This record gives sequence, structure tokens and C-alpha cells, in this order.
Amino acid sequence: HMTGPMCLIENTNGRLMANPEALKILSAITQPMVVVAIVGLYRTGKSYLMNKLAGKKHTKGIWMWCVPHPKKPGHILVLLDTEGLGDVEKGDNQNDSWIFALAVLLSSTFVYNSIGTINQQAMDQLYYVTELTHRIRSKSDSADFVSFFPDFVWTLRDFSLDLQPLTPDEYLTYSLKLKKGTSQKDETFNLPRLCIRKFFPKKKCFVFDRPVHELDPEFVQQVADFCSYIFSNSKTKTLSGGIQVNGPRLESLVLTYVNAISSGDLPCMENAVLALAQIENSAAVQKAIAHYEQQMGQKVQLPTESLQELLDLHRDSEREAIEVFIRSSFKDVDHLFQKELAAQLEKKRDDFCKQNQEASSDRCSGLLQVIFSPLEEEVKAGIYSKPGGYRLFVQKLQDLKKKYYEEPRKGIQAEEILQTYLKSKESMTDAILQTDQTLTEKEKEIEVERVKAESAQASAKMLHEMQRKNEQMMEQKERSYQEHLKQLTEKMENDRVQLLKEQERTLALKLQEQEQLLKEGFQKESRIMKNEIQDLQTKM
Repeated sequence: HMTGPMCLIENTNGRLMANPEALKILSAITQPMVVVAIVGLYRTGKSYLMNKLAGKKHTKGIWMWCVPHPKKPGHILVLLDTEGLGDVEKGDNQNDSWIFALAVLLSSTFVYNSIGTINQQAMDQLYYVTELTHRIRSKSDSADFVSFFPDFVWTLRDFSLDLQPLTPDEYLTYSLKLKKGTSQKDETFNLPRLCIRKFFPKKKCFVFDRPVHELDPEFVQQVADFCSYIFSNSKTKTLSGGIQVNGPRLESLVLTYVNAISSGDLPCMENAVLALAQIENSAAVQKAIAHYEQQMGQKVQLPTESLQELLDLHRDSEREAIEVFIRSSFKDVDHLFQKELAAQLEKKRDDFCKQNQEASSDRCSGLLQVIFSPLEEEVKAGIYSKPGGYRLFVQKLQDLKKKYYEEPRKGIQAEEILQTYLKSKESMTDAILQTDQTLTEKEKEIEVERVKAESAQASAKMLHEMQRKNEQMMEQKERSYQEHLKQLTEKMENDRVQLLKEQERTLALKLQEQEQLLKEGFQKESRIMKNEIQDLQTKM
């Protein structure tokens, strides 16, 4: 696997470049990923935390380190590390805010590292958080941030304070309290705190003692308690609709967000999802058609006994093909991909019906030759050109028709093939009749009429069967149309339920924060969040 971290998004002299070698690696990782970003200056020694998380034991931008997840089988742990952030203020530091924002968009958990305590200097260095509303777009809207942002973790290295009397989380909570008053310096003080409190769904704080002065036990145990928390609490990275992010999906997100920035636009979460949808829905149609071809290829043997047998085989294969498509697609705006699939499946049906007709014709035409050729040679030899020859011919003929009808699985063309054959021999048959000197004129007159009636009956049947087939085709067409709608409607219902669950989650989180601000007496901010809550509830 990966021997060590690799640069994923390079940041050099003002341009952001997705490393093709890193993407290639991502494109091959099919398993779902838990993505943890480790952010901060080099001096923070966050590099140690990264090695511990990777289970282990310069070019700027975002480095990645993919390893199997230690506690989640079938999942990959993706560590994202910021290199050079705030470390080149006298050099090429023009992309620092973009790097911070990208770490937020790509992760499940966002670990921010700093040294000492949370003081004025600590907050100023975290100014990037106040630029998120200007560097990230939710809809194709910072109020939606909490619905997709990673959980926030603040690690304090070499914690100098001595804190229950005061736990780390309580320390962080107090550190995030706002200042009353409307002075400029106050708004400056409150901005980053408001951003942290309103943008991230969960917050967690960890403090660490100095490593040395082996390493001091307390430190080793704090790092262990940290890694354990991440291994057990960090969630699989997901996008709207509960889409779980794996390698190809992460690759897509990186390209979309980086291309957006390099194009002078803002990285947009909804756009990233729509881009992924174009790729995966196209693939879903292919997978569905492939499944259809496979099933029909193993279950269909032309000619079929009847048309209904063919239509029923197509009906089952089509139902399964649609299930495959529905399961593998998402955000099929205007249902364009499904409409394409429907068109392709209808063409498949028509082709199979044409082939079925051709196969039946071949089979019957062959049996016709095998069964009736002898009689044809007897007639030519003049075996029936004798007294009473007509009645021996008619009986022989009837016996052969019976044999023909007894042949198995002749297909839908059985009747048409035989009648067309008999029609062509009608003249030859009449000759034998009119030539048989043992029959009275009246008897011949009767025979001619019988054959005439028998023929009209036949044409009658074929006409009916032709109308019947047209009805069966129009029927199956309606069934297919209704089957596509049935499965789509079910999927949309499941999507509706999933979205509601997501919105209820967001609502509960916003209510908790909103009420806190209220109790803390921050009327203005509380009302602002009340407005955010109202917009959400209307949409719900």
C-alpha cells in the first residue's frame, strides 16, 4: 500500500495542482473512506499525531496518507495533512485560505492543532475560519455549512494550564463564548467564535503535555486517548443523500474543487455532487444494459413457443435491469439517464421480437420441406393421377398437416408459414380433384367449396392472431412504462425520507445553538439563527 504520505494538492508559487499520481491511487481505492484532516503550523508537531493515526512505528499543500482503517474493516482511513500553512508568510502564501477551505470540504473530521492555550494569538492564527463564507458555496448560504461540515477537533500541544473542575471540552466551550458590546474589536473577537460554533456539527478538545522532560507516560496516554477517539468516532465521509465517499468519488471532489478555484470560481458542494452524478449515472445505464443482455442471453432460445413467452422473459430482465440502474444512480436530474435506459431497453425488445419472427420462419420453412417434400415428389411422379387419386391425396395431406402441427416449438410463424404453403399448392390440388374420374360433378363442386371455406377460416384465424399480437405489444409497452415509474417513485420516496432525516439533524443542531445564544442573552445572533431555522423549516 502507501509507504508514506504523498502530495495530493500541491501549492507552489500561487497555483493549486492536483497530483495525478495521487489521484491514480485514489481511483483504485474502492472502499469507503473515513477522512481526517490534520491542520496547523509545522511547529505544532501535528506530524507526530499523523504518524500515530497512520499506525506508523518541502512541497506545500495537502498531503494524503491512505491506510486500512484499524477498527473499521472494509474501510480506508485517509489522513490529509496541511504542509506549509502559515509557514511561508514571506514567500508564496497566496493559497493558504484555499488550503484550509479544501481541508474542510474533503474531510469527515477536522483536527486543528496549536500550541499552549486558546488566547488572542491562537484565534488570530485561526483567521481562516472567518473566510469560509467567502470561499465555500453550498448551493448551485453559510447557513447550510453545518449539514455537511466535518466534526471539529482542537488539539492543544504543550498545554500550560492545569484544568469536573474543568475538562478540555469545557475549556473549549468557555473559550468560544462571545463578548457583549458592538465595538469593532469585539466583533473581531466574536467572528471566529461564531464561525466555529455555527459551522461545525460537533466540537471536541484534547490537551497534551510535553513529550519529554522514552517519552513521559502522560503524553503517550493522551496521544493514545486521541487516536482511540478518532478510530472510534470519526465517520465515513458522506455527501448529500448519504452517498459514501470512496477513492474515485474523492478523486472527483478534488478535481472539481481544484478546477473551480483554478477557474476563478468558488468550490461548490452541490456542483461536486452533480458532477459525480454525471459519471456514475452514465455508468449505471451501462451496468443495467449489461445485466439485461446477460439475462436475455441465458434465458432466451429463439424461436420461443409464443410471443407471450418472449415478452415475459423481456419483462423480468427489464425489471432487473431497472433495479440495477436505480441502485447505482443518484441525482438523475430531469430523469435523462433513465429515459435513455428506457429507450435502449425498448429497442432491445423490438430487436428480439424481429429475431424471434425470423427464427420461427426458418424453423417452420425447414420442417415444411422435410415433411412435405416426399408428397411433392409423389405428385410429380403422377402417383395421384389415377381413379380415386384425390381422396388418397387429401388423406395424405391431412396426415402431414397433423405431423407439422405436432412438431415442437415452431414459434409464432407456424400458421402463416403453413397456410402460405398450402395456398401455393391449391391449384395443384384442384387439378388432382378435377382429374379424378371417380367423383361426380356435384361432389367436386362440394369439395371445391369446402376447401374454399377451410381457407377463409384460416385467413380468419391469422387475422385475429395478428390483432392479438398487436394488443400484447401495446400491453407490454404500457407495463414497461409503468415499471420505470414504479421503481423511480420508490427511489424518490427513499430519497425524500433520507433528506428529511438530514434536515431534522440540522434543525436539532441549530436549535441547540440558537437557544444557547438566547440564554446567553445574545438576542441579535439568536434571532439570526432563528431566521436560519425558519428558512430550513419552510423547505422541510
